[PDB]
Amino acid sequence: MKMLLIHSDYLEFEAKEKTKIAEETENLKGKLDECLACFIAVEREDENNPEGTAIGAVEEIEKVANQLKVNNIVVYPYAHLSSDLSSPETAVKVLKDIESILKERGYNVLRAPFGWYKAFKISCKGHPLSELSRKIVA
Amino acid sequence: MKMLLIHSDYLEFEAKEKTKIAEETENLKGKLDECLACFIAVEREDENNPEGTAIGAVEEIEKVANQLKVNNIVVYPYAHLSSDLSSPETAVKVLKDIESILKERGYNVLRAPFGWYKAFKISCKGHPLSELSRKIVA
Ligand SMILES: C[C@@H](O)[C@H](N)C(=O)N[C@H]1[C@@H](O)[C@H](n2cnc3c(N)ncnc32)O[C@@H]1CO
Ligand SMILES: C[C@@H](O)[C@H](N)C(=O)N[C@H]1[C@@H](O)[C@H](n2cnc3c(N)ncnc32)O[C@@H]1CO
Repeated sequence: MKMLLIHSDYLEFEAKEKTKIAEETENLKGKLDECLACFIAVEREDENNPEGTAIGAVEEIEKVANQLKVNNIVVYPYAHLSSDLSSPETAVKVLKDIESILKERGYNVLRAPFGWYKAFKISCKGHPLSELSRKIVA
Repeated sequence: MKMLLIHSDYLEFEAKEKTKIAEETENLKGKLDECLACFIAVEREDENNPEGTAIGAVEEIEKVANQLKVNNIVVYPYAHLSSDLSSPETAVKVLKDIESILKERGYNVLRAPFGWYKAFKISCKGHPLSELSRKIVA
């Protein structure tokens, strides 16, 4: 897995158009103030263990989010972070599990729609730990 | 080289803190509207031909800018896109070259300062061609 964590003043998104692999979603729009925007590409290597990958992901998000003491998390699918991607079915599963585990761990979570073209607005805080990239293993 | 090209309503930035390799500059604050925000990671392979990499990158930016009829370009150093980076000195050279060549080809260019932690704000348009990733080889 590849992840970009952006410590943000806000993140808003608006689904605009479906791709062929668009997911049913219960929020085509969303806004979250002061958050860790986690842009995630679920990778082919992640298919070896999708459940372990979601745990590995939450573990790393916690590591950074505890270091910033942020409780607000956006799970934002972002395929462009990798050139060797997982299947859409597996990616959706991992992203949904990440949201589930984080919610279970008392985090405030917003998940952007998988497989939709989305307008978005983000403001990065710009401190030395405000943009971090992480490679994640199960 | 890895680039992510985002068709944006705006890109704004504010350099906040220096790193070890912060470039010396006056342009520490900036904004461009209706722009192609080009997040660029210069890679180890690019060291073999820095000028050629720059020319290749400009060619791809032009293809997208011409397809979307965009004239405003932001050159944004973004190491996060790649796990196999060139040296810092190589990276700034190539980024500076991309900026100078785009300028000589008639584009309005703003380059975000290299080696500074920066706050930034962006708004992605969200149409199907608004977020494109490209590998550049030279
Ligand atoms: C394009 C860009 O602007 C947009 N933001 C986009 O990335 N769209 C992707 C992801 O939301 C999702 N998707 C498919 N596979 C994956 C994967 N392995 N990991 C994460 N997302 C995936 O499906 C869309 C088309 O590939
Ligand atoms: C901090 C982070 O969130 C910020 N946004 C950042 O990416 N900072 C990078 C670039 O500005 C630049 N830089 C150094 N090497 C490279 C490279 N190979 N390619 C591109 N830029 C580089 O130097 C910084 C640290 O590597």
